[PDB]
Amino acid sequence: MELQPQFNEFLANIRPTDTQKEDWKSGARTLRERLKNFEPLKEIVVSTFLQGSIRRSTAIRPLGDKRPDVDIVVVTNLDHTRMSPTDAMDLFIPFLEKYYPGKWETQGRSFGITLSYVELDLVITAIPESGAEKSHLEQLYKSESVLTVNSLEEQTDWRLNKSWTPNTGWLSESNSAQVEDAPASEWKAHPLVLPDREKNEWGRTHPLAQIRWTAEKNRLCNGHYINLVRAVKWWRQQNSEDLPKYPKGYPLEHLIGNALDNGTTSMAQGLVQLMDTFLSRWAAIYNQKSKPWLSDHGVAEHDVMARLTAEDFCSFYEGIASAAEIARNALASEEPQESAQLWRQLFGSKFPLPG
Ligand code: NA
Repeated sequence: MELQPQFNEFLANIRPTDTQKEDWKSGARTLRERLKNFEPLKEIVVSTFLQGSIRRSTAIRPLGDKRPDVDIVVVTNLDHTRMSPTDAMDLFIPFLEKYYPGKWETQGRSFGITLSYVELDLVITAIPESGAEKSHLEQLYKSESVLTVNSLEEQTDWRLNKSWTPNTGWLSESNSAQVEDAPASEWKAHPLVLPDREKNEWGRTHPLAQIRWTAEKNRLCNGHYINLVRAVKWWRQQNSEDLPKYPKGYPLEHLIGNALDNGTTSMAQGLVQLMDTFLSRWAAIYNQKSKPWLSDHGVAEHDVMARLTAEDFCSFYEGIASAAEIARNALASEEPQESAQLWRQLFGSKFPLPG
């Protein structure tokens, strides 16, 4: 059976709690506000925005001593062609030393700030364009759709468009018309550049395209996509000893989004469909003992699975193959208790029994 109320309760159980949601909101709010008002950086800092699984509403509740994490991307106007990545990153060391002494560390492509209630990542980026194209891109990056403080789940009406404005419950004759994503010719081939200290160069990154694709795929799947990502992450967590360390995080989310068809009608149907499609689509790659290439949504030349090994991918494929038999039999069951017991064999005790 589909057991839609049971899946709703399960999802409520595996989402980040209200306390954790407020914690990441508070942390990001404070960090961005202190960045905004820091005089030594007001010339280079164009804007800031949120990225990460919590921003995309594809994150599950942290377990035990782990804390929620969000990334604050800092869009600057630095010239990446005339400044080394390390210099651009070190421009932000006085800020961290003033506001987060003893709690920040330098990482490969960002800074990591560790608070007791949240973990923050400060991502310094630059705009490669110049002139009118840079002006239009800055118009986009200063819009309310980019600056938003709400997660994807909290704003169904969100689009990647500089004309989009948030809605607080009610609005009528003013503007009840839904805007759409800006045409791809305005952003798709315009990624930001990001310092890489271990490679010592500026690489391309396009978080806005990733967020936009996530939101559109959730709309095309009637809001089931982010919840399916969460459910699969929870399944992986409950069976971590039987699964390889990777894929996890965004590569796992990307695999899920690739496997899932549009038009999903329920969580159970979506799970079975995405698992069957994953198994048939990558059966040849798996038999080759290889791994698939899957391009990043914003940088087509980047492979999301670049760091995944073929061995880990094939181990994960076998894990999905074992989970898919349980999922198919759970969906096919016509008894509520049997169906819920199979769903619980997949997901654990956070999935409830009807009675
Ligand atoms: Na798909």
